[PDB]
Amino acid sequence: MERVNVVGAGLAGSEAAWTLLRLGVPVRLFEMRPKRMTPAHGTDRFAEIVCSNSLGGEGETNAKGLLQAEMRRAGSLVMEAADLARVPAGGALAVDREEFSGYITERLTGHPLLEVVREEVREIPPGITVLATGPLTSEALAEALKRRFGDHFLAYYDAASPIVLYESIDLTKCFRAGRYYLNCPMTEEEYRRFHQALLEAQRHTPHFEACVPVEELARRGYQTLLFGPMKPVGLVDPRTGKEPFAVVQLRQEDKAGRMWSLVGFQTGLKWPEQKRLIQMIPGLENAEIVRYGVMHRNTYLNAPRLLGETLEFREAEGLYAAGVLAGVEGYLESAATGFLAGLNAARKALGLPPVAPPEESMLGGLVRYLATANPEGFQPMYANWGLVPPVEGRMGKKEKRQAMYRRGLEAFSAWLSGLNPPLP
Ligand SMILES: Cc1cc2nc3c(=O)[nH]c(=O)nc-3n(C[C@H](O)[C@H](O)[C@H](O)COP(=O)(O)OP(=O)(O)OC[C@H]3O[C@@H](n4cnc5c(N)ncnc54)[C@H](O)[C@@H]3O)c2cc1C
Ligand SMILES: N[C@@H](CCC(=O)N[C@@H](CS)C(=O)NCC(=O)O)C(=O)O
Ligand SMILES: [Mg+2]
Repeated sequence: MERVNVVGAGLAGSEAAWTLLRLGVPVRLFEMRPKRMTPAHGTDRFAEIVCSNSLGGEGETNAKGLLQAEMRRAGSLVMEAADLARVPAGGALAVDREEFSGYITERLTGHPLLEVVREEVREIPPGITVLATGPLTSEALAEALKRRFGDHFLAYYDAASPIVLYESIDLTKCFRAGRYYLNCPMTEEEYRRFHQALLEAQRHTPHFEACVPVEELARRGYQTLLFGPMKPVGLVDPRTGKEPFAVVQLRQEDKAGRMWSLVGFQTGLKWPEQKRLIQMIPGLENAEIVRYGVMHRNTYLNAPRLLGETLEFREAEGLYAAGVLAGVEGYLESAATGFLAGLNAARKALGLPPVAPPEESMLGGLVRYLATANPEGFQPMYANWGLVPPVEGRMGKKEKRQAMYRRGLEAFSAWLSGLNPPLP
């Protein structure tokens, strides 16, 4: 029988396959494990959880909590598995990893319309196909993607800097300018405090070579950051009429301008340390960090250059990407993009046009960011409140988040209800 190809049976591919199957579209699910393992995997199971067993905070104040709720409403297999494999984790949804992957593997393998092929896919399959090969996408397939779409549009590591919410910046301590960006000028004493704090800050341990984490630049000498990302070259501080001693620059990442990254602040610091350090920067004393910096091995595509919000390749009809390969980060985000890619692939198989959830929903905010974010040096994205529209008002952050949760979940549910054919 004719089948939609799903390449990779991780978080994204498992959900993509389930979505296709639910809509009555047969699937050919390729998985190279166990005979070819990635450096992080150890089993033959679909949707193996390779690290932490947390799927994110569940609260109505948590962006991941909204995405969890949306995925339940969608009938996600990953959420079913998580709900059944739930273990205690202080506010987070966390799972017994073996019960989680076991349930997913059983439900998929037992479906009459699923064929499993245990092989490494080395070339882009023809026909309707979802690619979901993850952060450790095999070398051969990565090479195939570079050949087809361009060497510069696939990355092997992320090197993300922190991103803050624009409204949380104190603009009285910044100036907008390009050399000769938002610029946060610093005095020599402020730089010295910041540099010293970087020397001692707690950092994660690796499991890049000209891309050096800022905390490591600090360790390589007092001058290093001043020659690098904190250089004031070509800038004039309107307050002094002179070149500032040092600056931190921020650049706009999203179309809406809610999300601004610290330029050149790639980092492997622990997240609480990043927050402490960031709030030492003039203008950022009360900054809300919506995406923390990270430095790791991570194969992914330039989503804004290559993908629509539908997760279909702009220049390859009926080809889709999901999961980390598509430019997201996180087990849940990967499953959720798998759902959407599978939905659109199923619709394609049925001769129907693709869909995408609304901007108010977390999944919608995420995929719309993938399609429209700044393409230059594009880095992966996880679920956060910067991705959806604000809730206007002067209520506190907790309340705004609760309002965003309710609004988003309702918007997502209405979107689901409008789908034809419906998810049964
Ligand atoms: C070391 C490490 C730790 C992580 N820790 C966390 C964490 O704590 N929390 C979190 O939310 N996320 C974590 N992730 C990030 C990410 O959310 C997970 O990697 C998540 O599983 C991504 O889902 P995915 O479906 O995109 O990829 P995966 O789940 O990795 O699935 C990809 C699948 O494709 C297969 N494959 C690859 N190439 C081919 C090929 N050419 N042919 C056939 N099959 C192929 C792989 O064997 C794999 O089964 C971690 C990732 C890594 C690498
Ligand atoms: N990860 C992508 C995007 C580019 C990238 O990661 N650049 C780094 C170089 S050190 C960067 O500046 N990170 C900090 C930031 O994005 O501001 C790539 O390998 O092509
Ligand atoms: Mg960046």
